[PDB]
This record gives sequence, C-alpha cells and structure tokens, in this order.
Amino acid sequence: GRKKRVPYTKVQLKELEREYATNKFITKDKRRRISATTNLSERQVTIWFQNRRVKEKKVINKLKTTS
DNA sequence: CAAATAAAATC
DNA sequence: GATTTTATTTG
Repeated sequence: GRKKRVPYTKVQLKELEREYATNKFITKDKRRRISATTNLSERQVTIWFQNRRVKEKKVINKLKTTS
C-alpha cells in the first residue's frame, strides 16, 4: 500500500516507463503502438509522457523526510 | 514538445 | 486535510 490516489492501468504505466527509459520521448509510430495497447486515443499517450516528468520530481521531493 | 500546478481521489 | 497521480495549459 502506502499510496493515496489510484492510477490507471499498471500495464500503461509500465509501458510508459519502458519507452520513456528508451530515451525520453518517441515518435508517433511508437506512441500509436502504446495507444493501441492501452486503448487510448493517442493524444493522452503524449500527455502521460509529460506527466512522467513531474512524477519523478514528486519522488525526489518526497525523498527528503523534512516533514 | 516540457515543466506542472491544479485537482480529483484516496486516506 | 494531506498526499498523490492525471488533465488542462502555455511556452
């Protein structure tokens, strides 16, 4: 546990981290691959990529134990 | 495309 | 209420 709000599909996040770790961002042909697998509309696939950038920032902020 | 705060949702 | 995780957002 140890979490607040719930996320979407673990498969989506997993593949998101996968492609993200490959470089940072990918082409439309690659995003479409993820979209077809997550049943997304392509557009939101690119949004989640940007969201991943703030995700890591949140982790670094938590790794402080100042509260 | 990128950094992200709002914002909802769980606690 | 606090944290966390996405959508709306402008550069």
